[PDB]
Amino acid sequence: RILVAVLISGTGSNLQALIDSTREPNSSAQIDIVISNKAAVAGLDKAERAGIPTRVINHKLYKNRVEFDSAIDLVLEEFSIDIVCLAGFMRILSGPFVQKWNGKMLNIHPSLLPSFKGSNAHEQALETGVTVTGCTVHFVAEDVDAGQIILQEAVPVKRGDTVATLSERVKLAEHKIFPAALQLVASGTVQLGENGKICWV
Repeated sequence: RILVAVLISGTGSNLQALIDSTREPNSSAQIDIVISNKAAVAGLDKAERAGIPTRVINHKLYKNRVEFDSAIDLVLEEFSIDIVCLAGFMRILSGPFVQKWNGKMLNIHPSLLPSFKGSNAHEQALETGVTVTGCTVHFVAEDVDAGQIILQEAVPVKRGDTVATLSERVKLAEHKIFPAALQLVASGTVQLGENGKICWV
């Protein structure tokens, strides 16, 4: 069974969906550690109540990106981790850290990439006026524009929607495709070919 780590910054609703799925009898993965860059958030309570240990690593206490990322990597090695999942982690990782984990780190984004990159995707979609939006799960690459896509799900926009109502609807889709993608990669069904392109068995 593959050992996994989940990194967060807030509430932890996606984290909970991942915990519940890896608990199922037929799962190929197991979550052994949860890390947050912010103290006292709700996501930490969720991890402790499921019997998973936690660690808080504050970016404000370091001199730069590389030193912060190195502190995180030390912990991943301590727990012999194989795969990393970014679930609401609001930081940009340095080049070398991304190189070391190439093909072994997944991220969730609230839009149908390549549309609406960056922060506040829902607000962007409403300003633009699309009638269809969605969510994406992808591998992380040295440039936030070429990460290979694994799975996507389209979500409709209703006239009259507010940022709060659209966010709620897209979140329900996120809880579906993130757990499904972790299982595809953990079982070897989906891999990143050495030609830099996605590959299915």
